Amino acid sequence: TALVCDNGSGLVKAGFAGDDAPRAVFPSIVGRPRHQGVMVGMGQKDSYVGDEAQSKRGILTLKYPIEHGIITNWDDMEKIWHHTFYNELRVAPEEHPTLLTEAPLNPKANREKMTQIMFETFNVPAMYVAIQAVLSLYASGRTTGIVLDSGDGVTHNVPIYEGYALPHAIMRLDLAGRDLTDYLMKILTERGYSFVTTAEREIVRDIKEKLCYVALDFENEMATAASSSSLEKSYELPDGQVITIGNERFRCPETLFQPSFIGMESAGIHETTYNSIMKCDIDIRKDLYANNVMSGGTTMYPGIADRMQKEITALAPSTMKIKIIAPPERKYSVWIGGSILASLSTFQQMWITKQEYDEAGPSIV
Amino acid sequence: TTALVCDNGSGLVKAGFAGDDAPRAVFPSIVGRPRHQGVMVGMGQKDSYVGDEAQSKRGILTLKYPIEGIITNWDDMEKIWHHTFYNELRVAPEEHPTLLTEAPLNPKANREKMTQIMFETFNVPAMYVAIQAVLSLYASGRTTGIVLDSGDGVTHNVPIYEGYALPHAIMRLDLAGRDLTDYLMKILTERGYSFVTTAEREIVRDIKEKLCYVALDFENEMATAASSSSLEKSYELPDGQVITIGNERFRCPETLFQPSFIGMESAGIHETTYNSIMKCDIDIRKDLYANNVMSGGTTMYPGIADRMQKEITALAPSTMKIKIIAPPERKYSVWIGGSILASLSTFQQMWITKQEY
Amino acid sequence: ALVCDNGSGLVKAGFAGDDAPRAVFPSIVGRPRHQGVMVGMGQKDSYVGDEAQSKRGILTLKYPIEGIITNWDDMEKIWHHTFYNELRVAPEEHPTLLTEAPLNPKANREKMTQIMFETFNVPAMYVAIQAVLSLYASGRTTGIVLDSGDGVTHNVPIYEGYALPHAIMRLDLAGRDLTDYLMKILTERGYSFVTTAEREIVRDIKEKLCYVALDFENEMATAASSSSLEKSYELPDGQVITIGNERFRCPETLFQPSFIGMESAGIHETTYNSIMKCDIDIRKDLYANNVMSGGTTMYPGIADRMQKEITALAPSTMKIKIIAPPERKYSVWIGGSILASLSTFQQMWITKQEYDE
Repeated sequence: TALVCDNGSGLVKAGFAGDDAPRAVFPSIVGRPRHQGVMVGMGQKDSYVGDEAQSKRGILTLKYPIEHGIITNWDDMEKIWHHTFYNELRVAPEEHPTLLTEAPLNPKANREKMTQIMFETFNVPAMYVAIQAVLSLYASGRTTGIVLDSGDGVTHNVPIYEGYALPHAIMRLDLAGRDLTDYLMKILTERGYSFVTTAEREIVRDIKEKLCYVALDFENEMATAASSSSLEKSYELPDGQVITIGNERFRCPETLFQPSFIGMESAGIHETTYNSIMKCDIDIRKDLYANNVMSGGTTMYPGIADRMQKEITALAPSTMKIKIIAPPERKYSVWIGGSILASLSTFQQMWITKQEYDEAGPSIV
Repeated sequence: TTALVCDNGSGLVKAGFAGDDAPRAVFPSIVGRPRHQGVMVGMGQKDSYVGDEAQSKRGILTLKYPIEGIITNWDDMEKIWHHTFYNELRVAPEEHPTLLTEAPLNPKANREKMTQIMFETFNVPAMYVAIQAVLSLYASGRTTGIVLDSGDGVTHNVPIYEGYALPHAIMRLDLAGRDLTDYLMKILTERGYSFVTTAEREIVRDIKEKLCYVALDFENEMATAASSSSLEKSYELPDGQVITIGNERFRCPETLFQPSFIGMESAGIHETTYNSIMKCDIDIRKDLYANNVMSGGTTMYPGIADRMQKEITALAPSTMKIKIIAPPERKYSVWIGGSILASLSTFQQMWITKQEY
Repeated sequence: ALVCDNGSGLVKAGFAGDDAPRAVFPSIVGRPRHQGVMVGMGQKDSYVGDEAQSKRGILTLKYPIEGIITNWDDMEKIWHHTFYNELRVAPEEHPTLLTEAPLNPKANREKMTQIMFETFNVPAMYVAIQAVLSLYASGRTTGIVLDSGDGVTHNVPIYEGYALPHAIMRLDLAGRDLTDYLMKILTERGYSFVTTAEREIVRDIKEKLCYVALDFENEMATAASSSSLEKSYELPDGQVITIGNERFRCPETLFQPSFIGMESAGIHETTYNSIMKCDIDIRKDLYANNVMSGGTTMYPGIADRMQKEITALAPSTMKIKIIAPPERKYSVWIGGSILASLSTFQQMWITKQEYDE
């Protein structure tokens, strides 16, 4: 078949057209040496990518080619695709049409660079670049809906109508899956104990993906912390230090509603949905209010939907009913709807071919 | 009578009286409680000891530091605090108002029990317990700013405005002074040395005071050290041999910014400073950025100020005046604040007297 | 006397006599995170213009003026900042002129009349509609205006030194939205501009690169054909942008509000539509004399393009002339200073005694 890729800022999901579950999901990690040298038993490898880089640490810088939804480093991104084809999917690029996905606001310079490389460094027989929030809406079973794709580096509000993104309302706030982790670390160190230690990244994001929740009411909750141990959730770190975390458990994911909790100045995701849905025509605003879908990584947290709804209930005039659809698959949707779309028959004449590239070049994308 | 002030951290207590500008009893807040039956090479055998003699006792008494930036062990704290008003300060509690400082985030449960003990086990006629770095900014002569308070155990950022450190933005980092010594210790160990016991460890910490520095740029420094001898700063070890050290000198305290050298990823002292200034709201930021203030035993490190001038500017949008203020007094400024503040006539009616309690 | 031009973004002040405005600054005030009362301690007034931009609060950045002044406290605050901060004069001594937006509420003028005489104690105040003045910088009493400052574009008809409300067409566009559009499109060529410091870089780019191309379609094609529209600009830090189609996309926004996503008609549609609302015969003088003012008429090409559309929209025998001064950006003040200097007609200057009454 053909291949599909969600290149995250820190999670690349890959596979084919026609499967409902991603064939390969590795972090977008690029590991480069802190000095040329070796590790005993291995030699000097070209670079690191993904799990391999991460699960060792020591010897490397551990960068990322994508930040905030946009591709910033390019050489590294190519190294990752090299690790997606032969290394993850066990294929040669030239045999298999590839689909990769971009951020809703993604620069035309970025897209030209991407479709360039795919037909030069890789030489794939057909490619597509698709659009993160929009594909998630396809996986969400809808032509139309303002989606809230909070990946790893950003949320993205996008008023999709009839299978099209409306650009002038496409909001994006620079606080998400990543900024939310490091904040959870420092706040446990504020509390009690040295929550500082390199591996404790992955430890204190595992905490993030479980014990955290978006409190439905911060004012009630910060006080409830001081009333009852109810909120306190314990966690055995691998060393056996049964710790317990309390108000900070929310005080972290709440950053999306109050950006002041990390340090962005912007008003929060409720208001960024409201202020985009306003940049739409008064008419398409109702459907947006009925098909509002959360997507990506940072949408995981207990409460994040109802919190949104409540918030947009304050923000909405009395009549307008807000309806948030939390997807079961949410961290994968952008892959899912890509595959299914790429297998939809007619779409065979809706790829970018090697041929129209050797003719039109990057300017087709 | 006059009031007393006693600042507590994970390492050095400072005790004294109000009025004086300089702390009286600075000692290791170390107790030593008997491990088993053992006899000193000197003294016979006796119970728990606080201070320098406990360091010389090391193998007969188990040695605790009662404060890990928060009071962990309650009896041990009291053990010191008797040794303070009595063996150090040479006075009695009943005559004497006393101020104890504290590390900012201190849980309510600690504070309630702290009030109890000193009115009861000790019986001071009135007392106060007070937020450390606010008293540093005060000893710094300021209504505002942000202290980076870092010493033997815990490191802090307090964005202060008009009396208050912004609570939610008081950033803590538990990488501080012991973390630095035990790194500097491990480096030299790898090279073929080994301390462990008592004297040699302390020697390694003295080395930290004399040879160590944080350089502005770690990659240009990483280079020059490994290139040419300029940095090769010697020391005369108590056996005889000169340990020459060039790279390790700056390498050791770099753990404040790049903590990953020991193995720590949570946000470095610089990044914590950017994010406390941000973790507030938005206008007061300037006179936080322009009054980054250093206090505590660790901020003693040379070069550290020039480096933060880089380290904040890098992230802070161009038109913010970054200025790092660091007092010469710095290791005691929480006491120096606390004396003057205790002595304040204006503050008399805030001495919680033994009747209200 | 003085002249002090006020609006949703920029405020120009000086004396009657001078050719060019003495002080020009942003109408931004900050209002506190709620410490204090309206009458009580603390800086209600706070921070105006650059001082408020530099930090941004907390003291939340209330622009008071949307052409129409929404809330009168913040205007008082600016007017303090003008006479006392910007000019450094004595308001009691120096009769002030202030410049009002056509379709200001009459009650809004009453409050302007009051705050001047009461809090500022100015001996006499005058107030004049920004449009007729825009024509007095072009030497006329009569004519159709397209003012396009930083806030709201303005299609104002004038007969014999008076504006005709029934035609005065607003468009919620100018200057600001014009840069915040430019930010979205620079993003397409990598340059996601984001900070306020970057919006100051971006605003220089508007003036240097962005220009009202005579036609939209023939222009699009030349861009797509050939690089000649594209021109590199070096960013102050060291970088260089290149911009092509986008260069004219950015001013085109006046003619096409669908670009930003606004339900409102382009300046060509509104200019005309205001003149149709004019008297069937006076229309001739107005058409014959269109005067166009503001930071967003500074755009090169704008006069000929306006003239092209109005000729294609007005009858074959319609004698139209557009007028923009080379000093157009400031014209409300230049028009104002002439009036404020007109010492013979003087009794227009309603005094403190013509207010004691």
